[PDB]
Amino acid sequence: RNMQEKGVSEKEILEELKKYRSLDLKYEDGNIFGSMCSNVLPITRKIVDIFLETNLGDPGLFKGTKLLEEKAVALLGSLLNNKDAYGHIVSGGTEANLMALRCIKNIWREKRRKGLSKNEHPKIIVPITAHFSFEKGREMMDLEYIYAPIKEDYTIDEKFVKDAVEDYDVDGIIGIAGTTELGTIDNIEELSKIAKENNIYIHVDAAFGGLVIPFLDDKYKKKGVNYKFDFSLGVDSITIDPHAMGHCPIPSGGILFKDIGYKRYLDVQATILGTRVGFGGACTYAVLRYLGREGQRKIVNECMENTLYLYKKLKENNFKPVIEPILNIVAIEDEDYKEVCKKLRDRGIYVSVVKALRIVVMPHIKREHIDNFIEILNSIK
Amino acid sequence: RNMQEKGVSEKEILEELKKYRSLDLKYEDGNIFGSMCSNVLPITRKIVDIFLETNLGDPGLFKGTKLLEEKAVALLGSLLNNKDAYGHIVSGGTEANLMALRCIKNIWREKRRKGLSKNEHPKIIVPITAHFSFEKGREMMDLEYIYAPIKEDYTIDEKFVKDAVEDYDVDGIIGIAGTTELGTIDNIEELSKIAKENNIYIHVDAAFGGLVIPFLDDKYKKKGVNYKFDFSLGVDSITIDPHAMGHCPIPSGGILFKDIGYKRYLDVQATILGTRVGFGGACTYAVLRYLGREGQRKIVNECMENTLYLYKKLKENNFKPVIEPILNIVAIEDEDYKEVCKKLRDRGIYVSVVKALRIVVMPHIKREHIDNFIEILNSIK
Ligand SMILES: Cc1ncc(COP(=O)(O)O)c(C=O)c1O
Ligand SMILES: Cc1ncc(COP(=O)(O)O)c(C=O)c1O
Ligand SMILES: [N+]
Ligand SMILES: [N+]
Repeated sequence: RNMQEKGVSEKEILEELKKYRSLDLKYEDGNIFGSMCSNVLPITRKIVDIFLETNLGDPGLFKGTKLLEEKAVALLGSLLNNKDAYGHIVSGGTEANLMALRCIKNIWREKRRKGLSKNEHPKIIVPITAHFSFEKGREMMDLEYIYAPIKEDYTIDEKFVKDAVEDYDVDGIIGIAGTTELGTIDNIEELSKIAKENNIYIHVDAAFGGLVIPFLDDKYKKKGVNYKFDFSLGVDSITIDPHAMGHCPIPSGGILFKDIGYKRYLDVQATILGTRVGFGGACTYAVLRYLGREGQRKIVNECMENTLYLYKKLKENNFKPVIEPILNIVAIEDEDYKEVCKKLRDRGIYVSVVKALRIVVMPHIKREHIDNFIEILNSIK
Repeated sequence: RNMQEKGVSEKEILEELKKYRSLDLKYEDGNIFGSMCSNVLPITRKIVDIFLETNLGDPGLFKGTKLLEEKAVALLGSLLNNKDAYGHIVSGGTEANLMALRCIKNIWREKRRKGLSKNEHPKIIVPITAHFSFEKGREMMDLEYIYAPIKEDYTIDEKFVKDAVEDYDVDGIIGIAGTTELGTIDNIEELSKIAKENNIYIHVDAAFGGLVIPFLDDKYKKKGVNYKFDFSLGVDSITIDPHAMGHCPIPSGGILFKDIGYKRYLDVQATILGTRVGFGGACTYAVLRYLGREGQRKIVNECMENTLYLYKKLKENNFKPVIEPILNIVAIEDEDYKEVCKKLRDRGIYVSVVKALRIVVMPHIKREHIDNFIEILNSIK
């Protein structure tokens, strides 16, 4: 516990660390059911080693690692239908969302300096399903949120947004492509039309869904759900995280803006962090190149196959999924959800907690794990 | 540049990445003279591999990695004379400073809710030598800074601070233990007395110096410079970064608060980031344990030996250091500093840019590199 005068040997400290690591869960062990992280693609371990001693906070010293960040951003942009995107491979979806909020706020500041806004703080429409990073941004940056309600399918009420934009002077709209709790997809196409018609910035949070939705086989797509979310809709920015469904090591988050014109509104380097990893960009570029669309499609639809297997097994055992799954996320309605979560923990099953248990069917979740999960859950009931 | 349907082999993508890495500089090659990062302790590469698939954003899944973060914080706290510190191993000094600012701001908010502050925004005294992360915080969080001037020795003017605290209602004071440009140490002892006597929060930015100052041999300490900066002075928080002079891989920053009572003012998890590495805490704990005070002392004073060698060689060659060095940082006065920096770049010497060139004598800078540097600089002149 205290700092010591004398050092210890490598063998002593590594065996201590391994003892602590043995207290952790591991993704591959059939314990973790409620996380949007998973095992990294094995090749990334080598890449992390190669790029460990780089720093994208000083890109003039690491020109190649900086180029690889630009290439990673370009590949994500291509996936999102935008060959001119301006962006960064940042620390995660939180920093990405915070940077989009900073941009929204600085567009507002410029208006305020010209007398073109009656808002004393940026006014941003945010669905109540938004990830907590949006609350961190509100709290830090003194934003005013207009919380948008959700419809029966748990997607943002587009008519509310349109009415609010008519009633109020609005500085930004947030839409979510893959909500944290349920994996639902807001109607970005309609939100983007509202935004374009009213000259309002729109940010899409695709932290999770951005690397799932473009790869979904048709049999997993649902009638009447719109899967369009990217720059083909003319949106201003998109968060999309390789360390979620991109199989990249933390920290690998992504923020893309429609073009380089947005960079000036990130002025105070454009990232929140200063000193920052170079291996995230290298891993993001390398994994997307190594897999190609074919390899990512295979992984995404394997997860969707296991998601629909879990959904089927749940109904067969008389459990009530909140919704038919859209992405590789299923939630189980339960009034005793807190106690059931604890009882599951006691038996080696870690879900997250909507009066529901959330299951994220990442690539580490296999059929045998779902079978084991159902068996344990029945026993609890 | 575009996303492709077909993937590529591991050999193809690794050889592409290695070609980009070959465009980077490497710390050990005698090129990088102006960075506060350096080579990591080799043992950390193994630790990164062991802890790569952990996430301190979900510490209930990684109990051992979470304990190692707590142990890392405790070892830093012990080094800083505080066995009860509450803190986190975060992404860097920027996030650490931003968290201290959030705490300052939320203490102010509570006062505002009670009518105990006439300030419409937190008012914080910040020396003009402060790192740019403080500007990021100001810009995001709408802080009001009272910029404190520096004295002839480039440390904060304590009389200005005292006068300002008498004149104004002040919500926070920043002092720097190891300035970014010159490595100077503010008079934290006096600033802490002012702060305590007036019930003002004081944050110490020891991002760089926190892992240098406690290890300085007496022959490097200068008469009349006060080296006291830590919790023995009763300060409220300290930033201290293992990925600077702790030889830990990015991301390994540190933020410590005086006790657990500060955690409530970080409420909106207490970090800015969500999903976040677990290997920083493991590396921080392991490196401090592996080295002990003896091993870190050896490294710090080796750097100081090379710093004073560089200082001596500069004067012998008629160059004008800005100051006699305090930490392992020397700056060279030069009116043509921009052009000289570019000419140095062209010859393989990368310094940073006070009309001066900044040299940070990290552990990768050896005597032969300083000799080579002086030779090249003379030739330019
Ligand atoms: C929709 C969404 N956005 C953003 C985030 C934040 O991502 P991170 O934890 O990488 O900061 C989350 C994390 O899962 C999320 O679900
Ligand atoms: C004094 C000081 N504080 C904070 C920082 C920010 O640290 P980071 O780049 O790790 O965010 C710097 C970086 O060197 C610094 O010099
Ligand atoms: N998680
Ligand atoms: N640097």
